[PDB]
Amino acid sequence: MNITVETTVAAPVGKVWRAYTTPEDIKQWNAASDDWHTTAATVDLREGGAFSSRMEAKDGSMGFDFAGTYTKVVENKRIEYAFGDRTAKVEFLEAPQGVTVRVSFVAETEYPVEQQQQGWQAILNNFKRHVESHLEHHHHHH
Repeated sequence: MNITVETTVAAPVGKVWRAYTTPEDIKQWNAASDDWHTTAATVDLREGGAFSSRMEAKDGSMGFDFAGTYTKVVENKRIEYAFGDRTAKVEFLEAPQGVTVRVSFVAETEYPVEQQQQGWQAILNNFKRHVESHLEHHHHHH
């Protein structure tokens, strides 16, 4: 069972790539909902590097650590990693309207597929907006 969740960000892949790899920005979007929030994020970007992001809920009970190893890293194109016993590949599809972040991951069948899918979809929605709100707009200057 493989779930594919995707969403198009109106920002260039150059920024999307770094927003998905920089721990400081990751902890800003690493949440399925506002009910969740990231306390800490350690991400080593390299083939053989590992990431561990701490997603905890503000309800006080729910909380877990999301850790995985980057087996294959293609800069500004595709991120193929294995998290625990599962594996997922994040592909950045370059569209004329922006970059479609396509995440195809292995999912259990004994677990509610919809729950897993919408969970990642919700995260993608948060990620999407974080990148699009990260787009600064001044009279150039910066």
